[PDB]
Amino acid sequence: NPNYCFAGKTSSISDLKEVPRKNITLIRGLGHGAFGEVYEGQVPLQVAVKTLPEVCSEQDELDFLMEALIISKFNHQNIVRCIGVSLQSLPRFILLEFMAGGDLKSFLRETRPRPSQPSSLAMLDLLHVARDIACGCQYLEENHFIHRDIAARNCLLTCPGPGRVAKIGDFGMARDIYRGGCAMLPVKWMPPEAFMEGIFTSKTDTWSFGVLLWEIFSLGYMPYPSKSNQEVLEFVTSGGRMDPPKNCPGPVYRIMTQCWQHQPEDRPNFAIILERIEYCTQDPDVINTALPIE
Ligand SMILES: C[C@@H](Oc1cc(-c2cnn(C3CCNCC3)c2)cnc1N)c1c(Cl)ccc(F)c1Cl
Repeated sequence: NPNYCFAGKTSSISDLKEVPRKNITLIRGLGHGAFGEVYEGQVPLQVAVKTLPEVCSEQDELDFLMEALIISKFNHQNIVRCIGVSLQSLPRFILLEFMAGGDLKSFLRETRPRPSQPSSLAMLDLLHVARDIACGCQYLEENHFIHRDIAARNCLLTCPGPGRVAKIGDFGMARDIYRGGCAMLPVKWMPPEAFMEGIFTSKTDTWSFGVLLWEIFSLGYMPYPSKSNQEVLEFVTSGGRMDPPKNCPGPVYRIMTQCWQHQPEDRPNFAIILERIEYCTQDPDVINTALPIE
């Protein structure tokens, strides 16, 4: 059985909190991802249940185990908690903190201000989401963990409404690399040295965070509109960068462009990103900027 090391500690399958299967009830499907389903469940403690298909390979089993180990070892408010696992019954379960707001990409697209919902979201709401995820990324950075796939689709919200907290929720790329296909690489979130040399550092996540920022302030658009993966690879390698999202304040766009510096040594670490986001939240001209109404 595989081991996992995070910070200054090694953990094993035996360290996962096994929840008796009898104590777990499935309530509803949540839109089941790639390999395996996700359910809202109860243990009463409300959870999201990630399932492993009973029809899977040996490597699928180990991948599922590793994902459980990875998430169970984090301790930060902006990373989704693992309640426990049910690995001794089939299908195997990982039990996560239930984030009623769903994933960030879907939330942004569904919560875009509209003539019907005129003030569904404001600039400060967006800055608070960015700050939350940046605080999660800083925790990973200071613990030497490279996420490799920072993107809106991999972030979750505790709730739809005003008190929402954003958290990093998926660690599948990090799990794969820990031990594939070109077409499955998130190239639109990757810096030049990552997709060219396969070099990953904390500054990898900085670049990806810049792309997340664009997703957030565009309110859920796909990065590099109209461009394919190869077109983006060539665009970005040649120095090309995205334009500001519609109505994006200059101070916010400036953070994106600093995250997208060609040389990793020229990009900010997450402490600096957090400082700059906090300064944007203080600037009335930023937070008084109206978001576009679809
Ligand atoms: C594995 C799965 O986990 C969760 C999904 C959800 C979720 C998905 N959809 N919804 C809807 C529930 C009804 N209201 C709208 C959101 C909630 C909540 N908490 C989770 N821990 C998940 C998904 Cl499905 C997508 C992105 C992620 F980063 C993660 Cl980590």
